[PDB]
Amino acid sequence: NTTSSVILTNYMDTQYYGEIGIGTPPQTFKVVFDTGSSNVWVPSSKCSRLYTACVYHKLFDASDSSSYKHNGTELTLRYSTGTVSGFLSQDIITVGGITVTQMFGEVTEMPALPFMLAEFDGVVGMGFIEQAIGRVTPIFDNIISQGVLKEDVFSFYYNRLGGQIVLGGSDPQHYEGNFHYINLIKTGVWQIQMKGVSVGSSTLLCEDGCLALVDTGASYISGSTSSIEKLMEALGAKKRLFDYVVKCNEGPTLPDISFHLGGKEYTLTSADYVFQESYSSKKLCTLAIHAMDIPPPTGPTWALGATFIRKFYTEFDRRNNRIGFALAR
Ligand SMILES: CCCCNC(=O)[C@H](C)C[C@H](O)[C@@H](N)C[C@@H](C)CNC(=O)c1ccccc1OCCCOC
Repeated sequence: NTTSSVILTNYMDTQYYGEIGIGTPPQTFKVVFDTGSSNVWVPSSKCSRLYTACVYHKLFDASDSSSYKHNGTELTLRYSTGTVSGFLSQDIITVGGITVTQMFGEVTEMPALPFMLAEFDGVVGMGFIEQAIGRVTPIFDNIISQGVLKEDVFSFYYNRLGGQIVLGGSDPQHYEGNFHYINLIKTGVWQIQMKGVSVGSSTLLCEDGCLALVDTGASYISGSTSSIEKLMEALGAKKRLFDYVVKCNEGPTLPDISFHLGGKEYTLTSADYVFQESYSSKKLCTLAIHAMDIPPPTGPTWALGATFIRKFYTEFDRRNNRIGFALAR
């Protein structure tokens, strides 16, 4: 009854990831600890060269590890941003301190957009067994089957060390006072119910309730293409191919937005959601909010990612199905 923790790296506020070690001797890999999926996956040595992705990433080759026993099931993972596909294997992942014998997919068809823009290599999901493709007991549920942790919970800090995950606890030197929690909606997904999105100080989006996937594996707040299309229109931002945008001098006047989450209002001012890489006019800055249409059944939902976890430290509490936000630091 212990509390370990993963130091995480921050790349440009859009990508936070960490280290695990698959295999004996350890084969390291950078991975994203994702609360919105539930598989572990690392590119394979079998990943044919044609995947511009696979050739440019660190990749697993069982060949070198005493403990790799194996199974060969094809599994196919349909993340909301692409698909990846490979078979799955057995061996040990040690995730920051804890070693466990895990099933992970070794991927192979691994599509360029977007895996070619990713500094990480794999993904370690931390969602419920309800969406483990292949219905395979997920890494968090194994740290807890050989249960060593203090509380069977974990929390994410994403810095503005790039950030940290704490297994079994909450480093209470990275937040200001007491998480307020929110019990779940479904069980099976880290999704909470959001009742009302506001800008300025009037509810403009989401008045008869909407859903919210809290997703550590996402860079920005995302919303369905309609709703973001109106969110931006009240912010006055402008579209430009990959993202809404507004010219850097107007930055500190774009109004604040407040996600009504559970009991209090999570307010994000423009310094929080705008990449003020220059307060000047003439260049025009990016907004950290994006349209994404997550498909049924998890979605259609807003998904609050890194733009949000960065202002609120987030504790995901398995034991009694609550997520709990507490102000940053
Ligand atoms: C079919 C199994 C998955 C079903 N669930 C889902 O698809 C979720 C709703 C979404 C999923 O959790 C995503 N969060 C997955 C995550 C790996 C998304 N990452 C990427 O798409 C990605 C790719 C390239 C570059 C960046 C990306 O995001 C990484 C952001 C990490 O910084 C925290």
